Amino acid sequence: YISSKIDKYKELIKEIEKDAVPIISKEIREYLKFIIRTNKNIKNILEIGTATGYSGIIMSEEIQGRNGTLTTIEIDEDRFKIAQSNFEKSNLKGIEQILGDATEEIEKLNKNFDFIFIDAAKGQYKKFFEDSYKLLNECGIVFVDNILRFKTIVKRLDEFVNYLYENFDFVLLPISDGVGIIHKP
Amino acid sequence: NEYISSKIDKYKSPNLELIKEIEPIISKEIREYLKFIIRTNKNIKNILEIGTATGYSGIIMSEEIQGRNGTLTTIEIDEDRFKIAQSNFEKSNLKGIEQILGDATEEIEKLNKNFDFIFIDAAKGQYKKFFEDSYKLLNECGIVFVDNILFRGYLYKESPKRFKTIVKRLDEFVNYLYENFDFVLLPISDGVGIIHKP
Repeated sequence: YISSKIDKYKELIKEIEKDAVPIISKEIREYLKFIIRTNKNIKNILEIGTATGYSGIIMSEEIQGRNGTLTTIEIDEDRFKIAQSNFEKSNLKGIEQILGDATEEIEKLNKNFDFIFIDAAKGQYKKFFEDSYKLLNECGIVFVDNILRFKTIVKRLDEFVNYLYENFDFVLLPISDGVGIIHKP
Repeated sequence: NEYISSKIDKYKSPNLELIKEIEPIISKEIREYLKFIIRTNKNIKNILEIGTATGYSGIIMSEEIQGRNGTLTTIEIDEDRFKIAQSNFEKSNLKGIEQILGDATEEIEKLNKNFDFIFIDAAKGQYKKFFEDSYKLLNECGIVFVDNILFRGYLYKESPKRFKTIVKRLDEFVNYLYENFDFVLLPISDGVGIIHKP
């Protein structure tokens, strides 16, 4: 029902889709855009795992007005070059791409952010959360996607949800495959 | 999801105890989300609530604004629901609570007050009148929360023509917010519409 509405109401974006690699939901994308558009205080964004740059682009589009900057790190060199040629095509301003290891790069970033996108389906989410949460201004948001071999990935994911609830201002949302929002007081 | 609900039990049990004692009311998923939005926006100071009922949602949201000396205006049309709500607010000791007894189709436009946050239940009323009259009292950057926006729990057999009338209005209201407002649709519980005002 909701995707019918988003397609109904909510172009290079359309074609990064078809070539894709997994990308964010229509539902996540639209909520992402909402959160960022409606808090003019989100000026500086960190994204862990550029992938194809689809998520980086739809986040950066929203912050163009307030001259926001998007800092995004990606390990894979192929996905980097692809994301980099999409960022160029989008003509968006303020995008800082890094090709490296986020596990080492986050702490060596020596600046702060208002908003952090971590994808839990993808790599070392807790190490990124713990590293990057220190880099988050007051009143800042970490958005954690896909938060809700298999049986051991599900154990660690359940342990991460409990760990946030025990230590952070945290909501669990049943959007798409799970959205975990943490707010920093 | 029972999973989320199960996590709310372990970690987000209410600080007020009267709340657990009052627990049709909002989902526990809806309660924590509501609670979360209000807490993380220090600019949410005055709340408009259209549909007091037993006063459970009112306590829920008002508990998040005691720190700010925030207020809560809340309208209810049914005398009996009103008196229950008024008993519960008293037991709550929460400050800032203003109850209005009357019809929100008339009462909303009469308020000389401004609001940062409006709660409206699309499952119960003239929700579009409520939305258009109340949105005018909404400060810039304010939020309208429309609960039960994806609701489809209505007696179908008793009158299918009435069921299809109700749902068609809802659907045309979703379309209306999309075409005209900063709107987001969220599949939480029975459906949540959030409208931001610039």
